[PDB]
Amino acid sequence: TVVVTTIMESPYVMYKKNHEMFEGNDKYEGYCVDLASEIAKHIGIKYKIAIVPDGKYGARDADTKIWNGMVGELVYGKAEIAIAPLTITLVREEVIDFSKPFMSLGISIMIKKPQKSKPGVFSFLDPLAYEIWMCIVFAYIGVSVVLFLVSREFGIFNSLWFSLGAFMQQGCDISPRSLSGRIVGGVWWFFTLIIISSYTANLAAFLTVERMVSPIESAEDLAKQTEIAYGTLDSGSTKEFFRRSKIAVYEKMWTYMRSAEPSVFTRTTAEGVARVRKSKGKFAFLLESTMNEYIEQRKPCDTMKVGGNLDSKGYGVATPKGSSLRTPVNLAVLKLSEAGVLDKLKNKWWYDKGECGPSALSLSNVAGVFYILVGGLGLAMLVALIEF
Amino acid sequence: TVVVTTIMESPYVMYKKNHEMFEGNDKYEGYCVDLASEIAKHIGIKYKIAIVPDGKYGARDADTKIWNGMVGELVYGKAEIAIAPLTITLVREEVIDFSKPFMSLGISIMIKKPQKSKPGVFSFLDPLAYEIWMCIVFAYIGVSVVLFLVSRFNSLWFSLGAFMQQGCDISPRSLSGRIVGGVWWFFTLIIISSYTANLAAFLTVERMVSPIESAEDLAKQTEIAYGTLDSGSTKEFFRRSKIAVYEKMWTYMRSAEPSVFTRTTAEGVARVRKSKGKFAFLLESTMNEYIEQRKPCDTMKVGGNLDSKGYGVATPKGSSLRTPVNLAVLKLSEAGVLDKLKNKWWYDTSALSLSNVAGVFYILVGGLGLAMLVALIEF
Amino acid sequence: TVVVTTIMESPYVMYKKNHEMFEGNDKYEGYCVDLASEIAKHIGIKYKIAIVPDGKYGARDADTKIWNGMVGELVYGKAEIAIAPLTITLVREEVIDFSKPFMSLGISIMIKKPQKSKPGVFSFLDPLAYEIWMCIVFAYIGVSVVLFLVSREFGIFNSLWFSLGAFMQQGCDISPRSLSGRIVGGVWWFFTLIIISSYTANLAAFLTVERMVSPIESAEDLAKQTEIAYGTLDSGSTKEFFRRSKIAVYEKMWTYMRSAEPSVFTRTTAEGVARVRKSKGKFAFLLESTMNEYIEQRKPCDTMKVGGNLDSKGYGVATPKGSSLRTPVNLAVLKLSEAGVLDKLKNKWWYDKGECGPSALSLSNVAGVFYILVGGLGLAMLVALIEF
Amino acid sequence: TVVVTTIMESPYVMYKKNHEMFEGNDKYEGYCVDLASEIAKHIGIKYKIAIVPDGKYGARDADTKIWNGMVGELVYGKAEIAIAPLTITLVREEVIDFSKPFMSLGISIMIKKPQKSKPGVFSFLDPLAYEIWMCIVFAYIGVSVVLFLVSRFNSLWFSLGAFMQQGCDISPRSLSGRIVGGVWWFFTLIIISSYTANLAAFLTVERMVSPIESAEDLAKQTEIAYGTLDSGSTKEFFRRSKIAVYEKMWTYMRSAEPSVFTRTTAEGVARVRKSKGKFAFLLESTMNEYIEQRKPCDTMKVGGNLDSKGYGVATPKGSSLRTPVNLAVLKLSEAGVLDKLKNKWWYDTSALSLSNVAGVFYILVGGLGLAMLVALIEF
Ligand SMILES: NS(=O)(=O)c1cccc2c1c([N+](=O)[O-])cc1[nH]c(=O)c(=O)[nH]c12
Ligand SMILES: NS(=O)(=O)c1cccc2c1c([N+](=O)[O-])cc1[nH]c(=O)c(=O)[nH]c12
Ligand SMILES: NS(=O)(=O)c1cccc2c1c([N+](=O)[O-])cc1[nH]c(=O)c(=O)[nH]c12
Ligand SMILES: NS(=O)(=O)c1cccc2c1c([N+](=O)[O-])cc1[nH]c(=O)c(=O)[nH]c12
Repeated sequence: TVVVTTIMESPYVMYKKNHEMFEGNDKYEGYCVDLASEIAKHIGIKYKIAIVPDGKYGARDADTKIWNGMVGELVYGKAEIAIAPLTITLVREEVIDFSKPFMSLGISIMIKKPQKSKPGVFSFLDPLAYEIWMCIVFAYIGVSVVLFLVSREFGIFNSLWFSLGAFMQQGCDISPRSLSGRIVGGVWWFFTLIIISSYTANLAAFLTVERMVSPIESAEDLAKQTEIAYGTLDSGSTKEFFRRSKIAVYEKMWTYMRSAEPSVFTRTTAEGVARVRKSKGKFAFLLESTMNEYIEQRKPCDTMKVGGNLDSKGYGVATPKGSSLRTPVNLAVLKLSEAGVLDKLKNKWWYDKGECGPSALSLSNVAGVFYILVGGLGLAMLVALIEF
Repeated sequence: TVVVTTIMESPYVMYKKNHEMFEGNDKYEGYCVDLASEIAKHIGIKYKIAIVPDGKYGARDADTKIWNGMVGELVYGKAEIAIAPLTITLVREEVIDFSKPFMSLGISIMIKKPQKSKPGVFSFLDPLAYEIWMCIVFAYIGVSVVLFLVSRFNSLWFSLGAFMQQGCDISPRSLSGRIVGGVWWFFTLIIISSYTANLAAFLTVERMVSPIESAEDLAKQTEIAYGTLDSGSTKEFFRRSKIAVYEKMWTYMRSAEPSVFTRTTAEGVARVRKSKGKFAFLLESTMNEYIEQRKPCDTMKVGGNLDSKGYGVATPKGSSLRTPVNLAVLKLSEAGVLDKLKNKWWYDTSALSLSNVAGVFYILVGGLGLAMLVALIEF
Repeated sequence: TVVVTTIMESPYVMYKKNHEMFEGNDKYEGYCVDLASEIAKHIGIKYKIAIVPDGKYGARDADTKIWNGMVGELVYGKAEIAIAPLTITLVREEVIDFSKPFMSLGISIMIKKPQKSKPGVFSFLDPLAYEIWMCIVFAYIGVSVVLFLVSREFGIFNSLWFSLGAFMQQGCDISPRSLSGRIVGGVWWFFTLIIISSYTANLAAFLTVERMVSPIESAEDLAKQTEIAYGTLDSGSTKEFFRRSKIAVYEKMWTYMRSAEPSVFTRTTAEGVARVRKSKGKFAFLLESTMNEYIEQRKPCDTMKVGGNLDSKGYGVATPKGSSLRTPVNLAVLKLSEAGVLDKLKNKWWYDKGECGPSALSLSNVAGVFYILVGGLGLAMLVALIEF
Repeated sequence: TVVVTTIMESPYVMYKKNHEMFEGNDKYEGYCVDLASEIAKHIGIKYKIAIVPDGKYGARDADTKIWNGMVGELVYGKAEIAIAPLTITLVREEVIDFSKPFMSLGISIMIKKPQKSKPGVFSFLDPLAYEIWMCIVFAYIGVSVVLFLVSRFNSLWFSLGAFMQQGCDISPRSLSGRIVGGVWWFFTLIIISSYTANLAAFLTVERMVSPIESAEDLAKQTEIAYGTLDSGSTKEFFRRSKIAVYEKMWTYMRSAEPSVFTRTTAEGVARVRKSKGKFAFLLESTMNEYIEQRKPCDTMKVGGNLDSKGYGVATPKGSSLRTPVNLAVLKLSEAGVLDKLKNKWWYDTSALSLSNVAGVFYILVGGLGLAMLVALIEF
């Protein structure tokens, strides 16, 4: 029975919910658990699923050169095949034989979802700072009274009506027919015109800039701006990609990361994911494309994928140099890719089994006006009854 | 000397402008030629560049079972190392040994860059969501009712004038009825400013959003016809597909007249443009990007790669250079050479017309025409 | 008498206006003609000004390696010193001895001056295409007449007044008091509101974009956009700077130039200068900083300098390897730079002798309204007299 | 081994973060160290890096006539090749032989990046040029006169209301007088829209223009005090200057109390910031750019280089490496190395408050206060 060496990394492999009830190769489920099954079916090789005792993908001990993880299991002749998300890299392929890629991974940017749906009820006041709304109400009462004094028709219940009507630019009523009174109206009209023009102009400024801001969609975008903090992992090739790169865009990124504080290199991948979710659109974690898609397709469904692939990588099946099954596996992997079976399994374990299946002004943006209108009309009805 | 073989498929291989003066391997320029140098320099091997005579990539002629094109040259000893954009397939792999993919491609969607959209009839409502417009009418009725109800203790005419920044017909004198007027005067002010301001962003900033944004979207929309190649790998990929998305595409294409399957690539690249964006092409992700960055630069790309393929260097069974070459490819990929070459060779207001606001002239004409009927009805 | 070899390139050297009347070293004038004089004064070496018979700065014959121009004169022992704008380059300094730079030149971008001062009289109509102004006048007459028909107070001389007043949003007059008539007013008011709001919104779009456009001020700016066509000269180091460069910004520029058509490499420097002047802000010639400043400081005074120096170069005095005057000249050049004499001469020949010594809305931008207002009031006066 | 000498003037030389672990030439990082490598590799020479003990650049002590600092080390055989930002001067050149300038610098102007400007009292007039505002008043008088003149065949009140998008007091019924009203109603409409639209661009787009834009400008303006160094080359450059621009600067500084000449560089870099932009520093064009790209990144640069200087590598008289080094410098300059190193080590809306519109509240308060007097005068 061929000994398989796979790694416990969702969704590729993950123990079943009620796994204690099961035994053997049936206790495990995951993308890899279907890939190995399908490959066996074609070739015809009994496969006993075994788990990497340690939990490392593979990296020769810097001190003793000893191979670790499943890469070590293969070379040391303890596992005849390796079905896992094992990247095709020199060091690895220098000791083992890799199958043609089954999933072209790459680098991708993770950010939080827009979630920009909190238009406060009183959002029609943002252009003009409340301190001016406190200075208008006073000025209005301050102006209305002066129009009464200098005119003693223009009583104290009609002056408030003229001043209020003049400010809203829909007022005719009765015009001041005294030179002294007309002075008050003229300055109030000039005061009215500036405020209305200022409010209209400033409001357009708020909307256009919010319409011009765009989310990051490329590597240049993430680097040209330093507002969002973009970090990777301390270990792994997620950062090495830049420690020996040559493209200007990448070179700049490395500089920012190695300088910005605190440590952008999160201790673990799980930390980076949480950081983005708990930063309100201020941290952009960098992780492999495959795992990036998985995270976005699970609850709380707040992360997202932007752009494409900065680099080009690929996974594959692994076998020791000189295995009796180097051609059969390679042909079977190609046969699955042509038949679309890899896309079927990818869809199943990423979307089908994903808990989450899939410019204009809204009423909320102007909710404050519609509320002070229903309440205002409600105040009137009371008055009409109280006077009655 | 090693007789390398490739194909004159731009931008992978092309003839240098001054091809007549140049001699030897220097006569040809492209991505493959640069890639060839990177490999040779690594393995220290003298290599001569040749071109396949029939220009075919490789397809076994079942009638004769003789491999044609580049794949044929390799299996019959007439070639050496095909450094060409040859896709990795099962049938090819049975006769030749490929290398680890230098670059990865996938079927894509090819459409013309979105040109200025035709202004819809009622395009003068965009600043405020159509929902709001309904609530504005509902609020107009609300206030108009209150005015009458309060007064009993011309209302519609007053409210209509106040909303549209016009003069006031009358002036309420009661406290009960002045509150109703003041609030509405304010409500409309915010609206008028909200419409005017938002309408400015719509004109200042342009977006020209593309209709098709992914694969699924394209399939559903029937207006935008999508055609592949009559003999390309794409057509086969769909025929043998069972993913509902691609399934529906087959059905559509099977009964899509006039025939959408362009004979060659040239035909498709032209047809797409001359169709004003009503036609879409499904080709590889490499030639698509090249065209988008090739004059007149009028086509675009939308949607993720439907299926994953891979271009690879091929070697005859048992070639002594199989491992040297493979390892050299991987070295370039980690060093960024495979990407430096690819990026280099591939990538390196308005006055408002009548159409934008036409809608209101239809309302006006209608209004000033319906008005007449009312007089006829009355008298 | 020390033989000097200078080049006829303004303003460094240029024959006097009435030069035929003069002879000897007094016939020539220019920046270099003062530099050589000042150096002599300090050292004390009789200098006979001689002109390079050919007219080439210096470049060994690709076929015969023979040195040409003043660089050839020095090596071949025909000139003891070379006072000229001779750049300090390897090839040259490998055969002759250069003095410490007297003028730090570099690369610079030449463009035409803004000259954006042509606001047509009728510029208040740009936001709304004339075709809509033709559709408003008709609609106005079309609406005014319908208000008359359905109401037969609202005659034919008062309906034109109400319709005109309603459109300008300053009208009260008399309100339609018939349900049939009120329908006409309501739609006209809705028609009025949209046009005014559309005009105000669209006008803001024109101004903000014209306020956001900015002239090129760096090398990235010129490359990121392909609207302006930037070219150099076919010969000279003005283009070589990029044929072997390594900076991304520069590498991109070379690509554009070698591809864009027609030939961006102007036959001569004079062609490039004329091209910019005769392209309406569409050609950006690239030339040395020193000559760039000179051109901008001469009639018709239309070119300009933007940005700084993409590279770093330097001129100097030249002498043959082993000249009896290598230290005296070098010390004298440094003595002039400290004393500010070089800046004095630079100012004199670039600015002092330069024929050219050195956001808001203007009345022109709204000139059409003020004209149709004076004429309109002039029409009224006629009517008032004709009726009288 | 060659004992190279330099100076710990950042960014030219600095200690690597992990200096304690590193040994030898690797302990120091900077521009000079990178430049040293480029030269050594070219000339194939083993070089050891040393630091000048007293940190001085070089100034002859007239009392003893002994050269100090880096220049002293060279002339006294205790050093070799000073690859340092040593400026080329006449006195230095008499004892040491420099190289062709690797990089060129010049005196500059150092100011704090322009922060949001305080809103002027009458900042509500910016959209329309102050000229227009005058002609608007002139046009108001023009029409008001015509109305009376025409009618004779309240005028000021009508015109004032019409201009400020308010209601109409009356309605002229004569053709003679209706023309006068219609044109003004139109004129104001264009103005109101022109003000509202232009005011939007002023808020949307921000410019934050810097007060000082060149040398001449700085000299004239007295508010923005400009100070140099108490012992730096700059101070000497001005003292011996006769260009009117710099002349005036000397006069100002000679009687500029409190003393503007900052003792060190650090003091100037701080003083400039803590002065909220009222103080300006005149330093070199190299340290200025470094600070602008150094945290907290709050300073800026304005104006062209007042005078031209040059940093150069120095050699003792008759050094056998004088020509090798010089030629190596020129090679780097043409190859772009001198610039690659320099660029790398150096460079690598809002809600309107009351202040913006305050002016109108002063007009209003004034108007509603002047109005009262008129009543007192009348009665
Ligand atoms: N899960 S992960 O967080 O994205 C992730 C992070 C870091 C390294 C990974 C890795 C994954 N992976 O995708 O499972 C596979 C993989 N394969 C290799 O061969 C290797 O060397 N490193 C990795
Ligand atoms: N250029 S194309 O129009 O998109 C295109 C269209 C159709 C078939 C192609 C093809 C390209 N290509 O891109 O390089 C390569 C390629 N290679 C093979 O081996 C093969 O069988 N068919 C093809
Ligand atoms: N005048 S120019 O049109 O700008 C100009 C154009 C082309 C080459 C120039 C050059 C100038 N120059 O500035 O006088 C000096 C100079 N010096 C050299 O040593 C050399 O090789 N080439 C040149
Ligand atoms: N860093 S600084 O604050 O602008 C500065 C201020 C003052 C003197 C400096 C100087 C620098 N510098 O820039 O490198 C170099 C330098 N070199 C000399 O030889 C000399 O005498 N004085 C100086």
